[PDB]
Amino acid sequence: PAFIPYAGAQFEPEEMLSKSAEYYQFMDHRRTVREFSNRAIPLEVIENIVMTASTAPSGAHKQPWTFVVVSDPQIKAKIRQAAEKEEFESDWHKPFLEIAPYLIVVFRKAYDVLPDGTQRKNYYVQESVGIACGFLLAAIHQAGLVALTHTPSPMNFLQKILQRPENERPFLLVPVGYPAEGAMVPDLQRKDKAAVMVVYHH
Amino acid sequence: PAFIPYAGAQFEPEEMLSKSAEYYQFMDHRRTVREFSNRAIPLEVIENIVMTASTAPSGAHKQPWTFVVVSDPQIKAKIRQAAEKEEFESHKPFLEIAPYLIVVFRKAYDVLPDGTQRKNYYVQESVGIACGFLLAAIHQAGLVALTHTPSPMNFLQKILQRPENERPFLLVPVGYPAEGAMVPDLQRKDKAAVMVVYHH
Ligand SMILES: Cc1cc2nc3c(=O)[nH]c(=O)nc-3n(C[C@H](O)[C@H](O)[C@H](O)COP(=O)(O)O)c2cc1C
Ligand SMILES: Cc1cc2nc3c(=O)[nH]c(=O)nc-3n(C[C@H](O)[C@H](O)[C@H](O)COP(=O)(O)O)c2cc1C
Repeated sequence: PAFIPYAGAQFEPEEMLSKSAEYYQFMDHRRTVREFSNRAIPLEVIENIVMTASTAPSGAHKQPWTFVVVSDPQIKAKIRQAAEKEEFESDWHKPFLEIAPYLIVVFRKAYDVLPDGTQRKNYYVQESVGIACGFLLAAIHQAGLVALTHTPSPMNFLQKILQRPENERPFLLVPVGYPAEGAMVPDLQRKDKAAVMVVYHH
Repeated sequence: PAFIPYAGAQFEPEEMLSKSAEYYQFMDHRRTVREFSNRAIPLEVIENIVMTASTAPSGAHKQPWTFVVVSDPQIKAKIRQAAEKEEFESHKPFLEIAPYLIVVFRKAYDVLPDGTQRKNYYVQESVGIACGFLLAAIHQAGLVALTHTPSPMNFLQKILQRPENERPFLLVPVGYPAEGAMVPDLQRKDKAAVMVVYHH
């Protein structure tokens, strides 16, 4: 139950504007990419990126998440086929799950498990893990990499093949890597502030 | 349905190591602050922060979120009261002190002009991610925040006058930190406790 003074670099309202403005333009350049280069990336980059995600706030500091980093070609092949076969039942074509150097499979912990077997339930897990995934993608973009935020599909396969315990569930599938040379993204337009931001003034 | 070549910077692995490490340590310095300063912040600062959050990915590009920014000391004080009464069942000065409350709402669905309801996809995680970008933007701006439960939901829904398709997702005061701002001496999990790596 110790305490420490907050060590945070703050800036005058002037420097806060350029910071917030420049950062918005930087993040606005981020786009979901679905065509990856199989170019190699040092694991330490991914480790830092995952670690950067783990710095996110969490309900009661539980940090109820497990980041399963996957570079093994055989596992990625298994996961791909499972994803294609599940989406095939209703593109379903998903070569990016094998071609991307790393699959970051995010799991959410509904509860922690202690040595004595008892279960200490976590709080606001969906929110906490979601925020961490936000930090993940923000870090991926900071590294100069691209990603494909993807549904954790199929959940049961991902659960087994990664051998994660029953307290955990797949939250998000995130292939990561360089973009392909001929990579293209859809000409999408993001909502303007009038459509997303309501303001109650004095 | 047009298409654009991806326009993004590429670094060598080493320049990636640097930036990935440089960004981790910067983000490690972020802490939940519960003691705020009443120092006024330009509305435009938080406008950028909210739009930064809005650049987040979303299921089917629906962007199912509404960021309700509250500076009105009167509504901030009413939100404070109801929050305390709710948490009383078993204390929140920051909800008034912080110059802004960013109440994030999630949209279960969109309502078309013809009154039809077009359902959204993976709203919880989409908005959660967006809230991640929000806190990243806040930290980038040298500001601090208190990620907080959206309680009570019915009250926040009513007083902020949001439609049925929306529900409170998170409440976050935003502002400068207090002078003698103390944070709990917490220690984050290490690589071993949160990261499982499958090599070849
Ligand atoms: C929770 C979530 C799940 C997603 N699942 C998929 C998916 O299964 N397949 C896919 O191609 N894209 C998926 N996406 C990516 C979105 O379609 C994409 O972010 C959206 O089209 C907007 O594009 P942008 O992120 O580049 O701005 C997902 C995004 C989110 C946030
Ligand atoms: C989804 C979510 C809900 C939270 N709700 C509260 C809350 O209701 N009250 C509070 O004091 N802190 C709340 N927090 C903040 C956490 O308690 C805090 O982030 C945690 O103690 C770890 O501290 P850190 O974020 O500085 O690393 C919440 C955080 C998250 C992610």
